[PDB]
Amino acid sequence: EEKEILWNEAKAFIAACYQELGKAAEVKDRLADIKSEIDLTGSYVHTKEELEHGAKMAWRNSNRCIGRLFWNSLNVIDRRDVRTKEEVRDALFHHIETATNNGKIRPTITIFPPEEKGEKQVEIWNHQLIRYAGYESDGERIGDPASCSLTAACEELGWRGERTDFDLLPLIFRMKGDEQPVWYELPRSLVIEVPITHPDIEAFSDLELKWYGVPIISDMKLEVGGIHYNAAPFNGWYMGTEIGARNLADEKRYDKLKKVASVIGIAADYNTDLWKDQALVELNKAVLHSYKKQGVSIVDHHTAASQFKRFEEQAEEAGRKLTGDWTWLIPPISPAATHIFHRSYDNSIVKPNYFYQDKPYE
Amino acid sequence: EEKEILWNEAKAFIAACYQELGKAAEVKDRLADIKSEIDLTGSYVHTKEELEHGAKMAWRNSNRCIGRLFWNSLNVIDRRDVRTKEEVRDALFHHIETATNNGKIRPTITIFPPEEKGEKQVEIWNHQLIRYAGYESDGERIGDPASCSLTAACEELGWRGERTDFDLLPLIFRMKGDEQPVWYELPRSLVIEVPITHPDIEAFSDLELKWYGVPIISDMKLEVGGIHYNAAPFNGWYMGTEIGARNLADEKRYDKLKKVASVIGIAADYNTDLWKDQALVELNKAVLHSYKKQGVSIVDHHTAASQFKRFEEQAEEAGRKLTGDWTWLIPPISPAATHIFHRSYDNSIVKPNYFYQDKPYE
Ligand code: HEM
Ligand code: HEM
Ligand SMILES: CCN(CCc1cccc(F)c1)Cc1cccc(NC(=N)c2cccs2)c1
Ligand SMILES: CCN(CCc1cccc(F)c1)Cc1cccc(NC(=N)c2cccs2)c1
Ligand SMILES: C[C@H](O)[C@H](O)[C@H]1CNc2nc(N)[nH]c(=O)c2N1
Ligand SMILES: C[C@H](O)[C@H](O)[C@H]1CNc2nc(N)[nH]c(=O)c2N1
Ligand SMILES: [Cl-]
Ligand SMILES: [Cl-]
Repeated sequence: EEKEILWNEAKAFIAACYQELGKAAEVKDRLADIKSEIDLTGSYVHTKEELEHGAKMAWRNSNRCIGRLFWNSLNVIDRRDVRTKEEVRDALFHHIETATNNGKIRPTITIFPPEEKGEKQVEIWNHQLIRYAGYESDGERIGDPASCSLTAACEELGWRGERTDFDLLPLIFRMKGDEQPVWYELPRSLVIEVPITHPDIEAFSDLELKWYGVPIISDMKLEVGGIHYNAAPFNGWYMGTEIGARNLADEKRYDKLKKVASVIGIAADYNTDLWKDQALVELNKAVLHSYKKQGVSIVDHHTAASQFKRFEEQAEEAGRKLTGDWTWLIPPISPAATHIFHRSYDNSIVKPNYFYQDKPYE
Repeated sequence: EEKEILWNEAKAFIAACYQELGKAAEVKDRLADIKSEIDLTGSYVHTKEELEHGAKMAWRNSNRCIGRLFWNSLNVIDRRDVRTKEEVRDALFHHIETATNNGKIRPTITIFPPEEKGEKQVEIWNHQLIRYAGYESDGERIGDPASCSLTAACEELGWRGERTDFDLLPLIFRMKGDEQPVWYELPRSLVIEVPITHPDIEAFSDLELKWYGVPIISDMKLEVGGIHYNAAPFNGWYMGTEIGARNLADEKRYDKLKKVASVIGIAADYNTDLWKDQALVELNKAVLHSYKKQGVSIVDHHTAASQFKRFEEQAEEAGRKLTGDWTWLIPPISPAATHIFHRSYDNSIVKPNYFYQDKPYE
């Protein structure tokens, strides 16, 4: 059943990919090559072209992603050659540097060897390559609660955080054949961070908020023609609401709205004053302002939705079915001010795609 | 098949209703009565208790409604006795007066005779009993575009609007046996309207915005134990976002955000300034402030979501399955600031319930 699922996914992916690449005549012979390679080895190896286009298709098919207009410009780095933990570390460090690009963020994915027997070659423990630690002691919370369990697992491995609200977690990953992951502190020269200030309200800096420049998701599986690349970190740039309306605002995250209300000079006493809404808007204005001022890429939710509308128009004109998850595509502030809120989307799963996988800790 | 659908719905409703009313022992004999009444007449007549509880259950089962905590206090007015158009008019006028209650809004439903052969006895054309007209001429828009087609149909019947942005549509409805609906101008003494002012920004009144106090939906079918009450207008009070974030804000409605930005003193030039978001928050603050100042009931979306959380807790403790439509329950501003955004809901249809029906015009 395994070779069979693999062969079926392979046939479908190659046909579609080669059709998109104008290589339809090559499908028959490539599929023959593949079928015998599966017969003899139990798997097959993608060409560089397939791997690159596969990763781009996978982004294009990500139902929850508002940023998909730019799917065809994904920078794909092929690291299927790595064998050692130093090589993995250096490839992750490199991804950070080249994706960051001095603030002008380049959407990039680095692809490591794929699972074999469902056996991982490289197992990345981080949720994102750059993220902040979280702690709970004396019922007192420090840092990012979403990082609590991974932070605890790193401290089990001999790492120790400074317990600021913004400790950078080390890279942490396990190699096939090793019982424990290794961890490596991030060089600070590689990590751009943005202090959050407000364009008009000077007191806003009293909150001492900041966030990191580049979100690099490192715990999803890329699936392409039946091959499972469980280790394939990827980044875009942030949409400002992700930081201003969720990471810094959620009660179960940094929970800053009451403090925001206070520095912007409004009472946080009555639901009918809409103080949370007002605090949310000023915090989100500050986030966009701060990234722009530092020369770090970011997009506001209005511009992002306009780009997404173009993606829809592009799909239609290319004759491709559009799929989407309305509940994730609407931004968490003023969603009815975007066109997204007012239409519906088919939430069917199309492959290639990025998928959740079980955490190796907790 | 018709008597069969009716009998099946009847059995289910009576059992459930009598169980809730502590009258389980009466179900067997009531169902016998019903079965022969259906045999002999093709239908059956609800007792006053069934009709009242049926309407309350229908509200409780409305997946899209955030205001359901208060389902058991619905005021049910039984007007199954009406036979004449004057009687219908006077019952609609009465509903407006008693629901409005001098500003302290009472959730009320008036129930007219139900369909017989699928033949309507009373056919109400209005979407709400109180709503504003809409016009399009010279490509120039006046009033509420959502009312354009009904406005055109009323003007076909000899009504003429003044073409202000807030013309009250007449009541318009058709009686069984009549080829055309009749229309009746609303007495202005019955209609509370609220001028929109802002608690801090004096210039806000320059926009000359207002809205009506009481939303009274008059075009949905109430279905209870297989009986189709196509004419059964009902009201609650407004949640402020319905007015401030949609009716007055949508581009296809009153489209006021640019004007709002202007009177609150912000530029409406750059997406990254989040001027639409900021305008939305100030407009919504003004709406809540204005209703409160006039002594007309209204609820903000934070309080409404807290009430809805109680409805969920109440369902669970009563052992009732909860159903809901996440896409409609989230408010259109700051939805991630409510608990609703962060959980999921079963969108199954349970009866009794309120349903859309085809418009008799257009
Ligand atoms: C270029 C700028 C990009 C922007 C502005 C953007 C925007 C977003 C946003 C706002 C989300 C929702 C995240 C959340 O609420 O937690 C998202 C989800 C997602 N994006 Fe994108 N994205 C971009 C690029 C990319 C790239 C390069 C990929 C992969 C190649 C990608 C794949 C995804 C996936 C898989 C999700 C869903 C994550 C999940 O289900 O948890 N995106 N995107
Ligand atoms: C008491 C105060 C109430 C509040 C604050 C409230 C709130 C709301 C809101 C905000 C909506 C969404 C409307 C839209 O976006 O167009 C809604 C939908 C709805 N409500 Fe309520 N509601 C209340 C009372 C009632 C009552 C008394 C009934 C009937 C007995 C009712 C039945 C419904 C139904 C059927 C819908 C869905 C309409 C549709 O699908 O188009 N509600 N409610
Ligand atoms: C933690 C919140 N987001 C994912 C939600 C999640 C993740 C892991 C486990 C969960 F249960 C839920 C993170 C995320 C995912 C995808 C995109 C983004 N935002 C971005 N702009 C990008 C990150 C990488 C490419 S684009 C954030
Ligand atoms: C026109 C927008 N709303 C319904 C959407 C709709 C209506 C008719 C046809 C459509 F295609 C779509 C109106 C509505 C419906 C239900 C409740 C409310 N708001 C209220 N607070 C109440 C009105 C009546 C009881 S509560 C508004
Ligand atoms: C239950 C609900 O679907 C869930 O909490 C979602 C809602 N939509 C979302 N949308 C985005 N973009 N990100 C999120 O974390 C969530 N949370
Ligand atoms: C397509 C989408 O589901 C639709 O436009 C909805 C979204 N959620 C909504 N929710 C409410 N309460 N009211 C609405 O009119 C809408 N519009
Ligand atoms: Cl994030
Ligand atoms: Cl309305």
